[PDB]
Amino acid sequence: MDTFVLDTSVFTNPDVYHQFEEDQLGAIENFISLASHTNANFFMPTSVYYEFTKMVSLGDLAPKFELVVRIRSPRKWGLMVPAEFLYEFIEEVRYRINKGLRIAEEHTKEAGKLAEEEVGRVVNRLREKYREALRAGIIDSKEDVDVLLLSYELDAILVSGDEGLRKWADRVGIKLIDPKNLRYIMENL
Amino acid sequence: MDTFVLDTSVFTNPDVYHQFEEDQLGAIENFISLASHTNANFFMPTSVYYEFTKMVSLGDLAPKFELVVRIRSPRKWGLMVPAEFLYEFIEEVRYRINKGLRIAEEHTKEAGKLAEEEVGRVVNRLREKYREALRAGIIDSKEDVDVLLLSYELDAILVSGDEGLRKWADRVGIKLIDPKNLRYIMENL
Amino acid sequence: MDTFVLDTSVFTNPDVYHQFEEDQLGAIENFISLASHTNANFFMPTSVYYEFTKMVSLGDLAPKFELVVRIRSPRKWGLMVPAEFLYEFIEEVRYRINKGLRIAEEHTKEAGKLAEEEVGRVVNRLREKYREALRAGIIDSKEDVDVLLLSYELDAILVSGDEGLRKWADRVGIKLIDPKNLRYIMENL
Amino acid sequence: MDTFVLDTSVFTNPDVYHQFEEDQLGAIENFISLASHTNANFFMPTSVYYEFTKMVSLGDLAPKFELVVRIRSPRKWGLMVPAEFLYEFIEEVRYRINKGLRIAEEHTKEAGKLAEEEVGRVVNRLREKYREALRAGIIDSKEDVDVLLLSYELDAILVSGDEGLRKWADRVGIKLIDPKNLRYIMENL
Amino acid sequence: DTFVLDTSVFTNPDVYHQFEEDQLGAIENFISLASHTNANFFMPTSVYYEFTKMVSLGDLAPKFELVVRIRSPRKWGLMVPAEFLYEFIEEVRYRINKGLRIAEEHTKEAGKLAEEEVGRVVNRLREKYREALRAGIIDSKEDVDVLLLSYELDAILVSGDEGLRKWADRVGIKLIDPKNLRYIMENL
RNA sequence: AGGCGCGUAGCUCAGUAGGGAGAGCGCCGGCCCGACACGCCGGAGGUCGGGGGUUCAAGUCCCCCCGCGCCU
Ligand SMILES: [Mg+2]
Ligand SMILES: [Mg+2]
Ligand SMILES: [Mg+2]
Ligand SMILES: [Mg+2]
Repeated sequence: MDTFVLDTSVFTNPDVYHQFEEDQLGAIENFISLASHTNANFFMPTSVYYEFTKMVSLGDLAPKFELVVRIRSPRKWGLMVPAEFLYEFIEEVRYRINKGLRIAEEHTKEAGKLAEEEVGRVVNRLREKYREALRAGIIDSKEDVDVLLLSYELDAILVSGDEGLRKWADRVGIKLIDPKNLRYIMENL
Repeated sequence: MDTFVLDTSVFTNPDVYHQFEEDQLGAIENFISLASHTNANFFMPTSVYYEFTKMVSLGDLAPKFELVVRIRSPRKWGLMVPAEFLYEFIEEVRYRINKGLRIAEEHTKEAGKLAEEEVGRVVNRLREKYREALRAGIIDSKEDVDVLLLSYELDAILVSGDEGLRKWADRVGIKLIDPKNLRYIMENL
Repeated sequence: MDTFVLDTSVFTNPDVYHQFEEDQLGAIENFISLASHTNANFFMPTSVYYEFTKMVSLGDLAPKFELVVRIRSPRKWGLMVPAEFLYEFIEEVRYRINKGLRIAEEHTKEAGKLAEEEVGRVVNRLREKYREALRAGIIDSKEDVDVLLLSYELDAILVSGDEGLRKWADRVGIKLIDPKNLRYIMENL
Repeated sequence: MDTFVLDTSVFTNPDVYHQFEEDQLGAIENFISLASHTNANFFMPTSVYYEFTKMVSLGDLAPKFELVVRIRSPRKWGLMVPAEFLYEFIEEVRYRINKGLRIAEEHTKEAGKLAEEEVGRVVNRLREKYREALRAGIIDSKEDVDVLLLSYELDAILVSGDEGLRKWADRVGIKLIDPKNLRYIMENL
Repeated sequence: DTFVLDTSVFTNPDVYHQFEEDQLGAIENFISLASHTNANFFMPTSVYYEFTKMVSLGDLAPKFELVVRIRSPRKWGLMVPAEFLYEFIEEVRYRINKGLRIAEEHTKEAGKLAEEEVGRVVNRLREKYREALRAGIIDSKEDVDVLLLSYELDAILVSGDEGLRKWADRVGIKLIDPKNLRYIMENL
């Protein structure tokens, strides 16, 4: 009766998969072993599926995981989204673009007075700061769009460990859940 | 009747408005005089007009401009956009973000081998590279969305000296035009 | 009241445009002069316009052509075509694919017996046979699909000098016309 | 509850049926014996069954094969397809046709400087290159279209060793699964 | 699973040779087997009429109607695609032209023999007309009655004919092999 | 219907805990001879096949594309 759209952050972010076990290949295995007793459907987008399988390495786990989870792409030709989504997204992207320029300038001035020493450390700091400024708390990849559209079309409960995905998911129409509560709600059902 | 949607680039880009007259204000006056005798309608989004008035010294010409040209706002509440548009936009945004990160890394590495003096030239080059990498060939401001939605809603010919605006207007099916042929079109309509 | 989607062949095939004038750079001028008095709407796809302006040195006439004709791209995100248009198209392509392989083998055998000094004639014959066996009587380019969809969604009268496109336009229900009587139709409308 | 639409590649490709037994007849017999206990419905297009029976000699297997697998053709009279699918198919087909024409031109040149000796191996190389250039990675038959349409209509899990079929099925939103996992699914469901 | 029976199942010798080599024990064997298999057997009531006229069945009709079910398709609540009529019209026109050609050929061939061997010529014309206008196509209303009973019940059509399986495949209906009917019934 | 492997100077390759882009050869200067050469100083020689990603650092680690060969 209930459908759950899954994202790779469930099996990637440490804070969310610790419900089952304190190990990636143990938490995934425990999720597999008990999801077969749940009276619910599980759906994962196709793009995020191989994104997941290229991040984590599975042995005798891909067969069972494909058995319990139905991989399927959204039907991205009959789906429509409001024009207010585009406005907010483009304004947020423009706001975050200017912030990246400031960080780049600050790091190019900081490294401009070090005289060829510890420049690598400045680059390491710049990478983290720029990535956090540009790709944190927002939808950044087409995989997030795929998850959003699958949740929209299928009218399911989105289970995502991210933070920017939940914001836009609740923005459009999607019902969400706390990923820390998966092992309880999905066990009771 | 023929309806046109104007943009800032018509009076901003010199290559566009040189068909009227060499100087900006003279070209705008020529455009006003020609449009006062043309059997056609002209529109411009409210935010686009706001940025036009605060960028150009529109003195003694604002009354005539508001006379010939009608300033409107897109009705975003009753407008919907395809999902593939958002998909392509997000993919392009991610690609440009990666390009900007590469440019920032290159410029910070360059500035680390040049000591505390002459850093300003490196910063200026970093700005002129990052802005062109992240804002050329794509819709970046919320006024471009206003131009796109007003043209898509009024079924009007879009006039714009930009290149990303035309690129993303061909993606939705908006009638376009060459900005340098506008004058000859207005003298025969 | 009447919409006429145009194709490149109208200005490319000598027999089609001889109804206007004997020269390709004079027939277009006559068409623009006549279409300025016709009580009908004209349309050409964006890609078709790009291809037409690339194969013809449109100088001093492009403003006149854009004054009369409307350049617009189809909104293919909503249109649904029947599966029978795709099933009965895939078989034709596969049948033509096997024909090209036989032609290539025949020409390789024919070039292997002369063995010298005449490979150019064999190459030219292979080019012509391959082109006529895979690009004759069927829709091949993506511009033809653009014309088809623009005529379908606008419910317009297709005016194309092709035969491979006019045959598949009938398969959808598009009001086809004979391209050699465009001038008489325009002169009375 | 679950539905599986099979393709000929499941029993033809050695890398797929080796999970059953190292023998085509043995693999088919093992699949038939195992499918009699699983809680799933298997379907195959009629045009695909024709090709399957024309490539394998089934003795005492076809009566057993018809026991488990329900042969049925797609009901294509009421199955709309997206218009952008046709656009991608046309552009990719044109790309591959252009790629094969130059392959044929290269091979006729290579055979035109070798005399009447060793022409057969050149012809064989031309055949292999033409096949892999114009057929690999694309939908190239009406059997594949039947599998895709049947899977779309019944909302089933598409099983097929062909990768072009899966790649073009992902564009429509069909539940795709890895063929090599198929066996493990059957003893689990 | 539900099947749809036809006259050709019990009239064509190659079809009922699975049960017995006699068209009065094949039906008995089919009834005995169907009294054990877990399946539903349906046949249109317009098809059961032909099964009773062309075949004289006695002491077996009670068993048959006990183990088989008879119903007519509810054609008042059914729809047919519009391109079915196009294919049917084209095939009918082509077959009509072929039949006219055959009739002309058989008239010209007998116009040379004057009054001699006319009966054999007429018999040959009968056979040619039958095999050129009533083979490989739906011709009677008892064929549409089989097509619409499986289109509406989602059943596996069982028929020894060839013109039934050419148009049953054109509207997406399951198609069993008529010679294997005994085996699957044994396993179901 | 697929799986295995290779792409590094004028040619054929050695190249990895990621911390050089070189060589056996061809060979213009060189040594080497009264004398281009032999043993023997070395010029010159780059798309590490093309795009990206992760790292202070990529021929190396990770994905896509192109080309050349072996097994079904
Ligand atoms: Mg992701
Ligand atoms: Mg064309
Ligand atoms: Mg195939
Ligand atoms: Mg196939």
